[PDB]
Amino acid sequence: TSLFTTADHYHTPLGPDGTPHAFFEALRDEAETTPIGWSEAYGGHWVVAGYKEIQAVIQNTKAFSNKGVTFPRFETGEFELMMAGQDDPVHKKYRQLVAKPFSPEATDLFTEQLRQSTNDLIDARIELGEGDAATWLANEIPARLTAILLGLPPEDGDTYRRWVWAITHVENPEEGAEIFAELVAHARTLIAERRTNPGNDIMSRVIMSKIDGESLSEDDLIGFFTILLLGGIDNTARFLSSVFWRLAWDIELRRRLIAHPELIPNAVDELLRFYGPAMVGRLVTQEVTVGDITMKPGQTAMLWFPIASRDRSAFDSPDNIVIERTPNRHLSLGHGIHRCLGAHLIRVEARVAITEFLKRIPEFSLDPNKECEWLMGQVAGMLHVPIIFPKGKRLS
Ligand code: HEM
Ligand SMILES: CC1(C)O[C@]2(C)CC[C@H]1CC2
Ligand SMILES: [Cl-]
Repeated sequence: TSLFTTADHYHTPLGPDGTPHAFFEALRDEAETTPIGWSEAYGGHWVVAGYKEIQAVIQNTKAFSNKGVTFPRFETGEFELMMAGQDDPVHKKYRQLVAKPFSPEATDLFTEQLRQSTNDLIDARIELGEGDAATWLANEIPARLTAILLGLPPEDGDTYRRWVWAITHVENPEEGAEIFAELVAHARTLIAERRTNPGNDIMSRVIMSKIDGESLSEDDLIGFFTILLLGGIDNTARFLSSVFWRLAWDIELRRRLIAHPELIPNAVDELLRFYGPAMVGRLVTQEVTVGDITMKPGQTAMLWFPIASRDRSAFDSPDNIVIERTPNRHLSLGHGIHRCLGAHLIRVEARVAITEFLKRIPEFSLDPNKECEWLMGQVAGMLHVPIIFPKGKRLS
């Protein structure tokens, strides 16, 4: 019996703690023998689980194309995910347009405003003694950030969340496509406004940009809007919700972060290794051999980062959250030419969120009368994390 045969990142067995980690640990064990295996799911595809096998695949851009970055393909109609869905040379030119606003110096500019935002969100319920850390905090922090990056109203998070649900999780394709079509309609109006009244945001930036002398098509612009919205509302919210869930029951990890705030950035990196939401696919475009296995053009390889992140040949004690772990070269943010554009920004965001939360609410736990829930998929993590805590005071 192999766990690869029915491996499916949208349908991962959950264990008693509520997470797929027991399943990930079992798959990791098997990957020591078979680091790449065939899955029967989605009509058949390769599941790449070993650390060095994922490295080999992801560096080999000649045989493995980012046209398969989402598998099954995300619902973005006729639009492509910019950067993430392209290969070089096209990929490099698009990414170059937004490197500056994602650079560490550019994104550090938001730290103090992320800190205020986190404290304001906390104020909303600190007096209540209860709340869903996902919906109340983890979702809202990146949504509000992302709205400001894109020059959108920050109070319309429920609209952006609905768009992201359509792209990734609605299963009736009619609803899926239709709601993505609503994103497109909003995106066009914003582009038209920024065209005439340009601002500081990243959208105005790409709208005014040029490649080889020429403006970006409206479709290219919509692709930029789309992938940026996905990074914030989806990946970051799921990551933070898993972190909040962990901090809720893991009283040992929590007291250490409270006592050693200087360890929080390194801890954020270890939490990324352990709770990294993401997997990505690659479309095989050339016959290629990786380890014992020969892949053919047209096949897809799914890079199961959470398994590689637990590889005993790449990490000592991989099943433990070791907050002082260095160098910690996990694959949660990718590697090589497609390496996460928002890497530094999420590190700031997580450091701020954790810092402020533990500062305001040092004592809290999972609500024993409400359920947690894990969202499965290409972006995976806690979706509901009901917590209780002693009633406290607003800063406002
Ligand atoms: C915890 C949060 C996040 C995680 C785990 C994550 C994960 C990843 C991964 C694994 C990749 C590599 C894709 C590949 O190899 O095909 C990637 C790329 C990318 N990410 Fe992130 N991401 C996060 C947040 C964000 C945010 C906040 C943004 C921007 C607002 C963002 C924007 C991008 C873009 C544009 C790419 C494509 C880069 C390229 O193709 O060169 N991500 N991300
Ligand atoms: C799943 C993953 C990693 O997140 C986004 C935002 C970046 C790359 C891919 C697809 C979209
Ligand atoms: Cl290690």
